[PDB]
Amino acid sequence: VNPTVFFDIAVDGEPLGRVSFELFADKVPKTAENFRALSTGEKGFGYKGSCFHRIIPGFMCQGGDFTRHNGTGGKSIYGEKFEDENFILKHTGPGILTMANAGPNTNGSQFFICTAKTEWLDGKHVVFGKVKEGMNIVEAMERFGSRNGKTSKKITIADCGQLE
Repeated sequence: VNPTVFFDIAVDGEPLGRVSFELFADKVPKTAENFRALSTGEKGFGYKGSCFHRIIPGFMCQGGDFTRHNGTGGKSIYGEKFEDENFILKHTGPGILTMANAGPNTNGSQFFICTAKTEWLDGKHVVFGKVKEGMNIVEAMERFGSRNGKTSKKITIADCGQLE
């Protein structure tokens, strides 16, 4: 059975709730493992305390830059940006988790939670998971975004980890 991980989301320090995600380890094991391990913190670094630095309504919430917190950072557990594993899965609707990148084969630790069907990403971003519970929280987050992705409040991952 695919692994499930969670983020506890806070806004300006106040709890919003828990979002959980299924990671598609059966289709993209390398990409799923990277996100999984960054969520547990088992390698000694990861997503806990990091923020969503760009939110674009009708498109996505972007996070994962736990090193510079502004989209210029992030790193994978593999010690280098890593290759696009495959494009088996498509961007079929809201709740899809897909990798952010700076072009082919530049995956690090940044990701999008898609808040719509984002078919314009197909074949360029690796889909590796989906929201399981907590979609209404993602909808609430989207409301703090604006043009170009500027957020009006600090949205953070207060805690994160792996469920049974």
